[PDB]
Amino acid sequence: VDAGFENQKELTKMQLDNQKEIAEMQNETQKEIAGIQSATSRQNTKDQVYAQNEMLAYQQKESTARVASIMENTNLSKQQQVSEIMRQMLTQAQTAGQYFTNDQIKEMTRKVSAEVDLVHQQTQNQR
Amino acid sequence: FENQKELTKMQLDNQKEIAEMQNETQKEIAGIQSATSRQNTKDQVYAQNEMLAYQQKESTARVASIMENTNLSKQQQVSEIMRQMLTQAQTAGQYFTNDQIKEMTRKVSAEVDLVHQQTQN
Amino acid sequence: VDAGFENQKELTKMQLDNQKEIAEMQNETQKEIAGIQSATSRQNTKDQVYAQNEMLAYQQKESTARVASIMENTNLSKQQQVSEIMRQMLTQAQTAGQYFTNDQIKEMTRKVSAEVDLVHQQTQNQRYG
Amino acid sequence: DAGFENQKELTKMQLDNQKEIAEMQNETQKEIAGIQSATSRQNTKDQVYAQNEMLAYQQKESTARVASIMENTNLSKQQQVSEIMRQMLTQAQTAGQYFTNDQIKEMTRKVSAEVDLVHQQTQNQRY
Amino acid sequence: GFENQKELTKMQLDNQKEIAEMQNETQKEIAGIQSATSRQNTKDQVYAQNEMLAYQQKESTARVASIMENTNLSKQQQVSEIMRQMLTQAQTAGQYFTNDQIKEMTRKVSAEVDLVHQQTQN
Amino acid sequence: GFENQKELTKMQLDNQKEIAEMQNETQKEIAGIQSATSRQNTKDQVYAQNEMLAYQQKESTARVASIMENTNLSKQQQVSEIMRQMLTQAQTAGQYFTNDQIKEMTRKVSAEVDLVHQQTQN
Amino acid sequence: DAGFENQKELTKMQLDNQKEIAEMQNETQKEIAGIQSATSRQNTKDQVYAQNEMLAYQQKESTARVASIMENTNLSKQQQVSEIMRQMLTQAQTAGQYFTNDQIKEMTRKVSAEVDLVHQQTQNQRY
Amino acid sequence: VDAGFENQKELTKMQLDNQKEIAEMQNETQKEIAGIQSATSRQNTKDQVYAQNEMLAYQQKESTARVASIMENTNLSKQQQVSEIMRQMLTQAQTAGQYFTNDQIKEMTRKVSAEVDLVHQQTQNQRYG
Amino acid sequence: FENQKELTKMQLDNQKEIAEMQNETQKEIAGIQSATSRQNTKDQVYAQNEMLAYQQKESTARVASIMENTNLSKQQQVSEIMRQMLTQAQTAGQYFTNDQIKEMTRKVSAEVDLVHQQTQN
Amino acid sequence: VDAGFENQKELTKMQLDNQKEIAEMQNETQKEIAGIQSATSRQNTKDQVYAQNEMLAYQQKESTARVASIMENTNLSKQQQVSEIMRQMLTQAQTAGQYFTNDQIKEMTRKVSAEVDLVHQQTQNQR
Repeated sequence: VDAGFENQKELTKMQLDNQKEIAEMQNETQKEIAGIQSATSRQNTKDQVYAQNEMLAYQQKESTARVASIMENTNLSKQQQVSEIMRQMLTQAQTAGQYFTNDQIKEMTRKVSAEVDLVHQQTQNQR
Repeated sequence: FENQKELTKMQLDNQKEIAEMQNETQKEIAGIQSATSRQNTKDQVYAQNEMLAYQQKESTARVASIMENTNLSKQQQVSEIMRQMLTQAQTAGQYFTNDQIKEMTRKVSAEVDLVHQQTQN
Repeated sequence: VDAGFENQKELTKMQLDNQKEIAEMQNETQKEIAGIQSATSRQNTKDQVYAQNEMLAYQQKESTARVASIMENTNLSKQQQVSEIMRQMLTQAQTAGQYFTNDQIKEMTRKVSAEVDLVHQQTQNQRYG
Repeated sequence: DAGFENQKELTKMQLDNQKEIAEMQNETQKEIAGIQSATSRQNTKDQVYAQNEMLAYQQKESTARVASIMENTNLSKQQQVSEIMRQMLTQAQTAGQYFTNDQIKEMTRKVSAEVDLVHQQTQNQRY
Repeated sequence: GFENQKELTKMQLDNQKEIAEMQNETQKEIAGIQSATSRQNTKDQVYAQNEMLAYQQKESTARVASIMENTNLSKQQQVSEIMRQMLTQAQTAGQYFTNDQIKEMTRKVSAEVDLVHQQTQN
Repeated sequence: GFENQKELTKMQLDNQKEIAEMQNETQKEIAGIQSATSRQNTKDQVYAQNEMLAYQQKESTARVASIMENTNLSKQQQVSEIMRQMLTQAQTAGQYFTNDQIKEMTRKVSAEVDLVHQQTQN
Repeated sequence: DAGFENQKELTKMQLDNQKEIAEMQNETQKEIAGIQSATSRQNTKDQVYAQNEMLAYQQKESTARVASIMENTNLSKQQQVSEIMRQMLTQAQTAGQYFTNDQIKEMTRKVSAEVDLVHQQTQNQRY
Repeated sequence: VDAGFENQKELTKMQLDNQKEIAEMQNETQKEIAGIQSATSRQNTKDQVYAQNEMLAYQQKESTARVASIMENTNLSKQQQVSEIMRQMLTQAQTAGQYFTNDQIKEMTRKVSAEVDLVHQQTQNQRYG
Repeated sequence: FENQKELTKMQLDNQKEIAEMQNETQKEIAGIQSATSRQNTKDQVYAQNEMLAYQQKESTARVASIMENTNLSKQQQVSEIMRQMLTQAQTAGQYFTNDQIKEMTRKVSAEVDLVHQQTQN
Repeated sequence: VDAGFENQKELTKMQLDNQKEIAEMQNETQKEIAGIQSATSRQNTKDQVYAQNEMLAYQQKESTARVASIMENTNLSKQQQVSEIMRQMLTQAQTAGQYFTNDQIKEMTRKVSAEVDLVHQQTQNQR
């Protein structure tokens, strides 16, 4: 029952328990630090995303409103196409009319010239 | 066995004291780093956060305006329909006008002959 | 009071205090480095956000101005809707008018035609006399 | 050698202490990693939340825009036809304007002649 | 003899510290290098935004004055829409009275057709 | 005796390795955790862009067809500008001839003034 | 104790070796840091080059835009005045349209009466 | 061949090879971890650039279409310049015409005035008879 | 003194061999990291690089168009000047027309009296 | 001249030179690695900035062109303001004219009514 070696087995035990307690303290410190880091990272993220989340409800209502308006633009476009077709038909009638008006202009020109000769001869005859 | 246990105990109490103050320093430094991170983040998001409310009431105003454009568009669709009908009537009228133009041309021609023969006299 | 133990307690203390003073100087170096780092990071961020913070007030009064203009656009749009409705009624009246006018055009054509016959007649009477 | 058993035993105390220390350091590293992972996942979800929430709105607005764009295309085609009709009306009208230029000149001669007649009348009535 | 334990030990202990001192000094100089670098990078990075700030501000002020004038114009356009609504109502009533006139004038043209015909028939 | 040096040494040597083995295994598990996390973050991040891709593509295709029709319309508008240039030249010559007519018609109105006056004077 | 001098000397060999090693490791850390610094500076300059080169262009374009914006403001004021003038023209025209409505009705009575006259003429000429 | 040296050469080799095999296993762990990291980073980036690469071809034909439209806008703008020049000439002719027309307006005013006198005269002659 | 120097020499040759293969591994791992960084960067800049040329010829087209807008604007300034002059002439004409409107009103009034007295007869 | 201690001073020297050579090898390795990192970082940066630099010359010419166009818009705006003033004056003249036209419309209405009475009495008198 060796007293000197039991003494060595008290010394050694003191050293190893010192080592272990230290290792635990360092581990506790590291976990504590990671907790601080994680909480800071989370708080930074929440702070960053605040703006975009609030804006979010507003952006959704604007988009829904825009959809209704865009669909009405699509309908206006369909009506405008119908209007274009009708107006094409009016333009075709007006084109034919301008040609007939052209023929008439020439006839009216001959008439004016003849009236010129008439007024000339009246003027001679009064003179 | 007491003096040697004591040489030991001083070695270990030192070791432990170094480790405590090392850990202490590590926690301090993370404290500084956290405080700096939080503060930078705040200063960064300051502007977007300050613009929030302006952007919101501007968006709401825009919603009201867009809805009024939707209403104007519906009225315009109706107007296109009214104008479609007016245009059909005007096209038929242009065709009748075409015939009138031709009769009027014959009339003008005939008036030319009668001016002519008026001019001898 | 045995010489060995006390003299190697001396020897041991020399080492324990050298390692403690080494560790203290190390910690001091760590905290200083961290201070320099933090100050750098802060000054960086301030320098980064200067412009956006500066533009803030301008952006706000411009936004408020735009709101007033948008609301007036809304009001104008309402007035235009009323104008569209009145103009629809005018157009409807004008369409009916164009139809009545179409019939008038045909009657006038008949008239011109009859006047042509009259002019030919006058011409022929002039020739005949 | 029942004696060296003792020297071995202190040594066994030393190795076991070493490994339970190492194992606790390992479990610590693992726990830290898991904290960091949960934090990173949470940050990401908080970050992508807004864009994910706008998705459906953006898609339905895009579908509305596609329909409108296609109707604009149809209108563009009708307008091309209208431009063509109108090129022809313009052609007819240019020809008419040239015939009208000749008519303007003849009508001017007529007005001139009427001036001569009115002058003669005035002269006859004055003396 | 022991005193020379106390010389060897000192030599070891002090070499330890002088080494640690050189190492700390190195750490600090490296940090200073990195800090200076980081600060200068930031200056280089923010130069352009800072130099554009004043232009952006005065442009924003100009835009504000313009936006306010557009607001005033919109109010004037609203009043104009109102005046024009009244003109359009009056024109609609005018078109209805005109519709009746068109019908009477047609009747007149028809009767004139009969007159011209009868004048040629005799 | 020495053989038991060769037992103590082995016990130390093998404890060394079993410790190193537990440590490597820990390293690998940590890396796997980080990798999985990183990959899943990326999936979460790219979800929306990926889900919008198809809408963006078909919208782009629609826009292309529309842009091409605008190009065709622009060509038609150019031709229209040309036709209208010719009409405008003709109208300018017409305005010059009309200018002369205006002067003659004024002379006529003046003479008619003298006629009406002389008719009232007697 | 000229003997322990020897034991000291091996020890001196050991400390000096330790420090020249440490010093070379230090100079190495410094050199690495300087490489990293020059690299970071170069990257930054290469990065900001484009924006710095666009600066002057953006500024002069902004000055041009300011001048244009201010002229738009002046035009807006003139247009406000034009809207006002035109409100008044429109007012005058609305009043005119009401007087014209009464005129339209009287002219209709006249046309009607002329129809009665033409009819009577036709009747007299027919029988 | 002395027992001490050889037996502690044995003892020493046990340690040197334990530390070499420890280091080898460590390196192996390092390289594996690095492989996993690299594969993760690559797969991440691919996953990140998928969309932009997908949109590439669409963006290119849209850009080419826009180029054709812009060039046609350029051509149209040239035609509009020519139209502006012709219309300037028409406007100049119309301005001269408005001035001649102004004088005609004044002469017509004089005429109406004279006609008023004539109508009063006719009225008075009707009363007088 | 040879056997002990040899126990030593084996210890140190081991030490050195571990260090060589440790360094070797470090260089290998940096090789992997570099290759991964270069490859990611390439894949990242692929799209912007592929769009480069399209963006350039589109920009050039835009330059030509903008320059034509500048020319059209100059012509429009001239047109505004022509229209300014036409407008002044039209305003003077409107004033002369105003006087004519008033004479024509007096004339119409006088014609009213003469219609009246024509109606007894 | 102690041979055994000179022997210790050959052993020790071998150990310390081993240590030093190793430290140098590790340093050389670390510098090599930093060289690899720096070159990769530089190549990544150049690759990244390629696009924006090329674009840069094109962006500068577009901006210069835009400046010329914006300045011409400013000039057009000044002319349009002059045009607005002239048109205000025309609108004022036209407003006065519409009022005079209003008075005339009333007079014309009285005249038409009187012509109605006249045509009525002619129709009675032919009957």
